[PDB]
This record gives sequence, C-alpha cells and structure tokens, in this order.
Amino acid sequence: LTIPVLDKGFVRLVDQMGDDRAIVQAARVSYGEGTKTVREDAALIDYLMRHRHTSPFEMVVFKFHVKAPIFVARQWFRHRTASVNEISGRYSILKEEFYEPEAFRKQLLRKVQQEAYGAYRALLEKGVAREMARMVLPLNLYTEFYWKQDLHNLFHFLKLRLAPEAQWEIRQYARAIAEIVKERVPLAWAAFEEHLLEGAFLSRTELRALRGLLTPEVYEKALSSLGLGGSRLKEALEKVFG
Amino acid sequence: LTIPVLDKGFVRLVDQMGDDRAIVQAARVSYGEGTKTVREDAALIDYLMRHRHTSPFEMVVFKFHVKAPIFVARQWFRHRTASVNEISGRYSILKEEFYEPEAFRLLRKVQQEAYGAYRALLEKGVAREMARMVLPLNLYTEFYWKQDLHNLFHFLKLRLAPEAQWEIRQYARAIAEIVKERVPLAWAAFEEHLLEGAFLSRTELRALRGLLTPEVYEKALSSLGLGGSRLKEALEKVF
Amino acid sequence: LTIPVLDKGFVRLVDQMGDDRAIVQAARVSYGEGTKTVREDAALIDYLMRHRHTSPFEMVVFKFHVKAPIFVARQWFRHRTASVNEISGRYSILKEEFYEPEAFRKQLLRKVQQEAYGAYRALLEKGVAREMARMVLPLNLYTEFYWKQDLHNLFHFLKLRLAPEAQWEIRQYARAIAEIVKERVPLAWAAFEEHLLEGAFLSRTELRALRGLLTPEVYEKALSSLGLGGSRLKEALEKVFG
Amino acid sequence: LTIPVLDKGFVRLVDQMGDDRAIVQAARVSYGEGTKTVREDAALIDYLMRHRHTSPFEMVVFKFHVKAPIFVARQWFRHRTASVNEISGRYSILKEEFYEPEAFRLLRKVQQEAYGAYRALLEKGVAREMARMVLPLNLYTEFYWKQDLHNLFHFLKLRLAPEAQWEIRQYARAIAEIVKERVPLAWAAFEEHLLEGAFLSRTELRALRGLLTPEVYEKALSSLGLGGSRLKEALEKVFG
Ligand SMILES: Cc1cc2nc3c(=O)[nH]c(=O)nc-3n(C[C@H](O)[C@H](O)[C@H](O)COP(=O)(O)OP(=O)(O)OC[C@H]3O[C@@H](n4cnc5c(N)ncnc54)[C@H](O)[C@@H]3O)c2cc1C
Ligand SMILES: Cc1cc2nc3c(=O)[nH]c(=O)nc-3n(C[C@H](O)[C@H](O)[C@H](O)COP(=O)(O)OP(=O)(O)OC[C@H]3O[C@@H](n4cnc5c(N)ncnc54)[C@H](O)[C@@H]3O)c2cc1C
Ligand SMILES: Cc1cc2nc3c(=O)[nH]c(=O)nc-3n(C[C@H](O)[C@H](O)[C@H](O)COP(=O)(O)OP(=O)(O)OC[C@H]3O[C@@H](n4cnc5c(N)ncnc54)[C@H](O)[C@@H]3O)c2cc1C
Ligand SMILES: Cc1cc2nc3c(=O)[nH]c(=O)nc-3n(C[C@H](O)[C@H](O)[C@H](O)COP(=O)(O)OP(=O)(O)OC[C@H]3O[C@@H](n4cnc5c(N)ncnc54)[C@H](O)[C@@H]3O)c2cc1C
Repeated sequence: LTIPVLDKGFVRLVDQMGDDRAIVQAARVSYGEGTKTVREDAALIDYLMRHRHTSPFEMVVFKFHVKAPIFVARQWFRHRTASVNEISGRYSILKEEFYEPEAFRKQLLRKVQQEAYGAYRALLEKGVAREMARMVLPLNLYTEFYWKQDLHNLFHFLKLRLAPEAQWEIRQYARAIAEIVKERVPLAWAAFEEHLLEGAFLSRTELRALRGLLTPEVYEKALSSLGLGGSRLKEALEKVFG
Repeated sequence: LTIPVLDKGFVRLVDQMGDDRAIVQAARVSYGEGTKTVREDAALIDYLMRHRHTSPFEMVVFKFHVKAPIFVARQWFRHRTASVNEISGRYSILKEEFYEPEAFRLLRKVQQEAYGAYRALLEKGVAREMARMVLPLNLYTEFYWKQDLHNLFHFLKLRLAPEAQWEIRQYARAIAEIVKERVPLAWAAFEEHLLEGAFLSRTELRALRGLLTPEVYEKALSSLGLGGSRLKEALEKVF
Repeated sequence: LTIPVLDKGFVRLVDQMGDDRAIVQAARVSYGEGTKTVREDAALIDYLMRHRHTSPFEMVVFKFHVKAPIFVARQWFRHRTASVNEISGRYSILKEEFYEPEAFRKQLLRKVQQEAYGAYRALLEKGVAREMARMVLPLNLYTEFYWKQDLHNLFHFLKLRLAPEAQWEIRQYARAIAEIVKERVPLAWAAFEEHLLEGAFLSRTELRALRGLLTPEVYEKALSSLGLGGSRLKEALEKVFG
Repeated sequence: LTIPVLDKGFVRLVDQMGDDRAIVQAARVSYGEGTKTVREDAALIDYLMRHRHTSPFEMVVFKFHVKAPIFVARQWFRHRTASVNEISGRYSILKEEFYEPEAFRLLRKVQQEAYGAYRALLEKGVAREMARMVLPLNLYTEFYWKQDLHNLFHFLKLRLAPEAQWEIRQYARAIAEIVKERVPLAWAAFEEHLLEGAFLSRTELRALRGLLTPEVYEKALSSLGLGGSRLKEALEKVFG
C-alpha cells in the first residue's frame, strides 16, 4: 500500500519476504511451515522479543519506495543496516518539488526556493553539468529511494524515529511505516508495541528505587492483577529483584 | 527446492524476495514494475554488475534452510553480511549424525565414544550445554541463512574457488545452482564478469601493454562478441 | 594486559584506539583534543549513552587476543559487528589443548579427548589432509583468534554475554573483557553499568503496574534520595507517569 | 596530519590503530609483535591482499576529521562500513561557508539570500532543525569518519576512479596520501593489485588466450621482476 506523508512525500510497500509465520518458522529451524497455533506462535514470538533472541526477526524483510526531503533522507540514511538506492542528482535532472511546512516551529522560504531553483535552471542552460548544478538547491528538495530492511532493524528504526526526540518530519515517516508493519506482521508488532515502543528502560538507580519502595510479593500481585503469569511474571520480578 | 549435500546434509530454499526484475526495478527506483524488454533489462543488469553499482543487487534476497557439519558452518559463518539462526546445542538435544566422508582428501570409533559419553553425561544429568562439549567437529548441525544477492555472489565467488575447502565448496555449488535458476539475468552477468573472470595486477597489464596493441586487442575482443561500452571499457583497462 | 580465563584460556588487550576523551571528542567534532573537564565530559558521556547517541562510542576501538574453547568461540562469533582472524584448522596442527571444566553443571571427558586426539595424529600420520583430520576433535578444543570491535558494539556484546541467561563459560570471558574495558574507559563503563548492564527494560504492563502501586511525589523522593535530580529525574518520572 | 581540500575543506588524521605490522601480527594471531623482516612482511602483505584474505587488513583503523560540502558528504555516506558523527543542524548554528568552485564544468547571491533567510528565520524564533532547510547542498559540513583499512581501501578504489565525482575524488586523493604514508607496505600492495590493476571478464581472458602463449606471456612478466607464486598466478588466469 501507499501512504502520503508531508505535503508531497509518501511511503509505499514495494515487496515483503515473510510474515509472523516466518519468524516462528526460522526460530524452529523447520523443514516445513514451522507453524503451530496462533496463541502458541504469538507466545513464541512474544518470548523472542522479550529475551532479545533477534535472529528470527531478521528472517522477515520489507522494501519501501520513499519520497522525502533531503534533510529527512540524511537522518534516515544514518541507519547503516539497510540497503538503499536513491535517485542520483548526477545523472537525472531534479524535479522542482520542495517540502513546505504546515507551519514553522519555535526554538521567505518560498523565495529562496525560487531563487535557488532559478539558479539551478540558469546554470543548466549554460551547459553546467548536472552533478554540479544541483548544489545550489536547498535541503528541503524532495528525493526518492528504495529502502530495504529486515524486521529486527526496522523495529530499531521505528523505536528511534518514533521517539519524540526525532525530528517531526521523520517521525511522520516512521508513523507511516509503523502502520504498514502493524498490518503485515501483527503478532510481531504486538510484541514490539508491548515490550519496546510502549516500554521504557530504567537505569540502575531507578531499579534501586523500585527496591526499598516495593517488595517482591507486592509487585507480583500488582502485575498478575494486570494479567501477567508464569515466565512473564517471574521475569518481570527478576528484572527488579533477581 | 531441497538439494542434498554430503552424506546427511542439504541446502533448501525457504523463501525469496525479488528476481532479475527487482534489480532493474530498484535501479530505476520505479513506481511500478520498473521493467522493459528482457534485452534492455539484461543489458542494465550487466552494466550495474560491471560498474559496481551494487545497491540494486541488494534488493534481492534469498533465505535457505541448511544442514551441514559444524566444521563447515564455522567457515560459512565467517561471512558476516547475513542473518542466521541455528539449532542451539544449549536448548535442544543433538541427533546422532556425523559427516562420514566418502573419501579422505576409526572415525566411527571416536563418534561412538564421543556420542557415548554424550548420553552418559546426559544420563548422569549434566547440563546439556556442557554435554555436547564432547561431540566431534564433524557432528551435523542445522540453520537458516538469509542473505542478499550481492553478498551471496561474494559468498559464491569465495566458496566456489578451488582454495575453499571441498565440503564448503559443494554447499556453494548447491547454492549456486539454485541462484542461477531464480535470477538468470543476474547469474549470467556474475558468471561472465566475476566468477569465471579474473583480476590483473598492474605489472600484468604493463605486460599486456607491451605484447599486444590497441588495434590487435580490439579485433580479438569484438570477434569474440564484445561490442558497445563493454568494448571501450575493456580496451581502457589496458590502454 | 592479560587475564586468564577457564583452565587454559585468556584475554589480552593487543591495542586500543581512543579512550573516554575520544568519545567526547567525536561528539564535538573537534580540530583539537576535544576534551573539556572530567566532570563536563563524564556528563556528556552519560548523556550520549542514556539517549542512545551511539556514534561517539564507535570512535573507540579495542583489539584482543583470545584463547577459548571452540564451542565458546561459536557463541562469540554470533556477534557479526567485529573483525576476527582465527588460526586455521586447515593449515596448522591444533595443539592438544582441551577445556576440562572446573565442575560439571546440573541441568570420561579425559577419555574422549585422549582418543579423539590420537585419531587426529593417526590421520595426520596416515597422510590425511589437515583440513579433514581436525574434524574428529571435540568442541571443547581450545582455539585462538584476534577480535576487534568498537566500544558501542562491545558494550552490546557484554550486555548479552554477562547476563545469567548466557552460558557460564562465555560469561567468564565477558567478565575478563569487562575488567579490561572498565580500566581503560572508566567514564564510558560507569555510564554503561548505570544505564544498561545494571539497568533493565520494562514492558507496558510492567510500567502500568508501577504506576498505580506508586505515586509521582513518592517515586520522586526515592529517586531524588539516591541522587536523581534534573533531566534524569524528569525522565525517570515520565517513564512511569506520562 | 592536515590536508586542505577544495577552497575551504580539509582532511585530518585524528588517530590511527595499527600499521603494516598489525596486519601481519593479526594474520599471525601473534602473542607479541608478530613481525619479521620488512621484506617478508611486505611479501606476506602482498599475498593476503592478492588472495583476498581480508580479515588482517581490518585490524588497522583510521579516524579522520573531515570538512566538505554537504553534497560531498552524501556520497561519502553511501559507504556503510564506517562510523560517522557529523555536526548536527538540529543543535548548533551552521557557519556561513560554501564551496565556491574555482571553475564550473550568481552562486553568491543565492547563498547570501539563503543564509540571510536562514539567519532571518533563526531571529524570528524558528527552530534550528527547520531553519537550516533553506541552505544549499554546497554548504560546508563537518564530521569524524572511522573506517578500517580493508573498507577504507574499497572506498579509495571507488572514489579515486574517473567515474567518481570530481569533488569527492579530491577528498579520496587526500586520504590516499595519508594512507600511503602511514601503511606504506599495505599501500604498495593496494596500488599494485587493486588501484592500478583491472578486472577482466571471461571473454576478455578468452581474447587473451590463444592470442598469446604461456611462454610469450612469462617472457614479458619475468622481464618485470614478476616470478614465483605471482608469476604462476598471472599465467593461470589466462591458461591454468
Ligand atoms: C538523541 C539523538 C541525537 C543524535 N545526534 C547526532 C549528532 O549530533 N550527529 C550525528 O552524526 N548523529 C547523531 N545521531 C544519530 C546516531 O549517532 C546514529 O547514527 C543513528 O541513531 C543510527 O543508530 P544506529 O547506527 O544504531 O542504527 P543502524 O545504523 O541501522 O545500525 C544499527 C546497529 O547495527 C550495528 N552496526 C551497523 N553498521 C555498523 C558499522 N558500520 N560499524 C559498527 N557497527 C555497525 C550497530 O551496533 C548499530 O547500533 C543522534 C541520535 C539520537 C537518537
Ligand atoms: C586464502 C584465504 C585465507 C583465509 N585465512 C583465514 C584465517 O587464517 N583466519 C580467519 O579467521 N579467516 C580467514 N579467511 C577468511 C577471510 O578473512 C574472511 O573472513 C572471509 O573470506 C569473509 O569474507 P568477507 O568478510 O569480505 O565477507 P563478509 O563477512 O559477508 O563481509 C563482506 C564485506 O562487508 C564488510 N563488513 C562486514 N562486516 C564488517 C565489520 N564487522 N566491520 C567492518 N566491515 C565489515 C567488509 O568490507 C567485508 O569485506 C581466509 C580467506 C581466504 C580467501
Ligand atoms: C536468549 C537468547 C537466545 C538465543 N538463541 C539463539 C538460537 O537458538 N540460535 C541462534 O543462532 N542464535 C541465538 N541467539 C543469538 C542471537 O540470535 C544473535 O545472533 C546474537 O545475540 C547477536 O545479537 P546481535 O546480532 O544483535 O549482535 P551483532 O551480531 O554484533 O549485531 C549487532 C546489531 O547490528 C546489526 N547487524 C549486525 N550484523 C547484521 C547483519 N548481518 N544483518 C543485519 N543486521 C546486522 C543488528 O541490528 C544487530 O542487532 C540467542 C540470543 C539470546 C539472547
Ligand atoms: C558507478 C556507480 C554508480 C552508482 N549509482 C548510484 C545511484 O544511482 N543511487 C545510489 O543510491 N547509489 C549509487 N551508487 C552507490 C553504490 O550502489 C554503493 O552504495 C556505494 O558505492 C557503496 O559501495 P558499498 O556498499 O560496497 O560500500 P559499503 O557501504 O562500505 O559496504 C561495503 C560492503 O560491506 C557489505 N555491507 C555493508 N553494509 C551492508 C548492509 N547494510 N547490508 C548488507 N551488506 C552490507 C557489502 O558486501 C558491501 O559491498 C553508485 C556507485 C557506483 C560505483
């Protein structure tokens, strides 16, 4: 599917290798389908996410067609674990598409975009090579590329770009992607949402504050109260005390 | 697709993402199929290969289920650009199957003793993670292996080579056969430009420059089929 | 610079590029030393770590000479973000060096080893190729290699292999590495220990538990008590109470 | 130490882990120095480079401090096998510096308006992460770049080539100069087998075959000092 982002950008799922069944299959190193029952697979998938057994999640891959402003592309490319192919401003002539914000944030644009695209056109008409000509163009220029990444590293990407510390523009792109992943690998996504996205890492002193303020028994009741049992429960306790 | 390798192992294709069309499609950063006639695309594929524009080749991925003896897997795992998930000797119990070579480029004795001490330790209740410890390096293991085409070619170029230990090479042969059928246009380009090709040093080229002449070389090249940018490029590598 | 592990293994620092000052220098992109003050830098380091600004940590690199049992090596190499060069069992004669456990964990060795090695020299004596002959040796055979990895990934490796869930044998190796690293980049290690090794990751239901069992004002006092104040206290609090 | 590039850029060696000795030392998994004679270590380095035994080359690491135009940095960052930390336009205020090309293959006006708008945006209280989007691709950026010798070599092979864009080719030339000085043996081998060598497809080695003979080839090869294993290799690529 395709999803619009910003004024002129988008995210489109080009291909996909495997779904929730693939994670479980690779985890069981099966000769066949490697599946069982959905709550059993959800359980296994939940377990793998919890214990950082990441290999199984790398057996699923997504490939997208993304159109975005160069400044968003650069933050996106900071992620080295992916395969990318971008439209080169060296061979191709660049389309006059710019990202115009809904509104600027605290803490003229149209003009410089014009002058600049003017200069770009002028330079080109004088015969100046493309590769050099495109330098006078601003960072809000749109650009397209193919982004290929495995589920494990895509979750990593989402955790970072979905965080409120990531620049708003790229957050929106991460939201689009998150939506596509949620529909395509719902079980894996369920685990990701529960354990990482909606979770939090606590430093040593934080865990130490939990101790002193609470006892095992008390914590346990509170947890089971919410529906945790067996390993999940034991582990949750072993995270604070054991 | 489950090709056998060795007396008990095998290489099987679990899944694949994209084919020759995907290489071209990604190279063009298409909104649709991203294709054209099989002549333009195979041409584009050969070109990308030649010029090291390798990204497009990374847009195609294969995932195999492999069974091989541990000592073969250790060599296989030196390749880091891949994802793998193997049967943990920690969690599960290991089947009694070893690599019994057909010819040698007693072995029964050790395996039995080793597998014997295995059950022994297990029987006495020693942790599985320490029990398999006594198992020989020819014990069989199993794993899933996912890797993109570009890095798979790199894997093939290295493991198909005569220097590569024989066993690993068989496994590479198995894989190579599979890749060829699934990405024909790419396999060909890989077969002509890298696998069956070679890298020449500077003094090897000065030698060529000293024996042949441009005119001479051009004629022997083209008479063999080379034409187009491939001809100009091959002539520049030397002159 | 050498720390023995197990009965015949060890870990020795071969070289090192950069130290705490390198982390801080890179984060700044200096043309000079890039170092301010142990206080100010220790603060930048702790900041980068808890905020996942991992690139600066990749500017520090360690290279080790390791001797450990093959089986341990297999677990070690699962980590793909490192460079490694191992003595080949195709070119050399593996020295009859085996790992005899301190004690067996519950969840003849001498015999199998003896026999196995004898089969090895036998095959060699019969003229069998090295690469093949070594196939009859047990996974507990000692091997050697050089292992180079950057701080960021090294912390990753330590976080996983220091864990109780990890096999005892490799934990020991991790412990030796941890020592060496704690000595050379004290500030990075302190941050690591605080925000990852001794920290923990809590799921959504878990935080749901804490929130409810506690109250903002209270959690704040326990946190502040142990020293938390500032952005950390802010954060720590927000992780549980919106 | 510091090599200037273009009109305002530069390449600086910030630190280095190992030299030719570390390649050989690791290749040997040595308990100590793991080195021998400069002649044997050069021979061993040439063999590893020639047979693609690349792990040892990864034991050497270079850390650079680079200042280049954003568009140059974008090409540079295609290389994933490296660590980088760049000054962020989300935190600091970017300096007004551009790459005024000596000759092309107006620009001032756009750059001024651009920095002008950028400055006028900052003053209006606009957020840095947003204001810098009006700046052009020839704006100078800075970053640290850490890469091991093996990957660095791959990098120089591609960015030094005629195909590579001119501006990044100049940055590669600078890095090449520093590497040549610091790992001379590794460099000589890289120059000899890669940089100045060439890859020949099958039909190319086919054209060479028949159009010559093992003897007519060894002659010219030997007349260049080539002998031993190398000469056996040169011969088999065509025949063998
Ligand atoms: C709050 C915040 C502030 C930031 N500020 C800055 C800044 O000022 N300047 C700046 O340049 N960046 C900055 N970054 C970006 C950051 O440094 C990373 O480059 C980016 O977040 C990508 O994370 P990643 O590398 O782990 O993901 P990936 O690139 O996808 O890599 C994922 C993991 O794979 C491993 N890996 C992949 N490739 C390599 C490799 N070549 N070598 C070693 N290990 C590898 C690593 O363990 C890595 O963590 C900031 C990020 C955040 C969250
Ligand atoms: C003749 C010969 C002798 C050999 N002898 C030995 C030996 O004695 N001991 C031994 O251990 N190995 C030996 N090897 C193995 C060799 O050194 C490589 O480990 C193996 O060939 C894998 O090649 P690769 O790393 O390029 O493939 P990959 O592992 O898939 O990596 C591919 C490329 O990606 C990049 N890359 C991947 N991971 C990283 C990373 N973590 N950091 C930086 N860059 C990365 C590199 O550019 C690398 O070349 C030998 C190989 C040959 C051909
Ligand atoms: C509880 C538990 C159980 C496990 N069980 C098993 C098992 O049964 N079988 C098994 O084989 N393994 C198992 N593992 C190992 C696990 O699957 C990983 O292989 C290992 O933990 C390495 O983690 P890593 O890849 O993140 O570290 P690294 O290999 O150093 O990589 C670090 C990060 O860099 C990126 N990266 C590095 N290399 C690649 C690459 N080639 N492709 C894509 N991204 C890359 C990834 O984001 C990765 O997280 C288990 C681990 C745990 C904790
Ligand atoms: C003539 C030419 C034209 C080009 N045109 C374009 C273009 O139009 N658009 C465009 O986007 N790019 C283009 N490129 C860039 C090219 O596709 C590569 O991205 C770039 O040259 C880096 O090569 P590299 O990936 O091998 O270097 P590195 O990024 O350092 O990777 C080195 C090697 O390590 C391994 N590796 C590293 N990271 C990963 C990973 N995440 N997954 C799997 N394996 C990995 C691979 O084996 C890889 O070959 C072009 C290059 C050339 C030479």
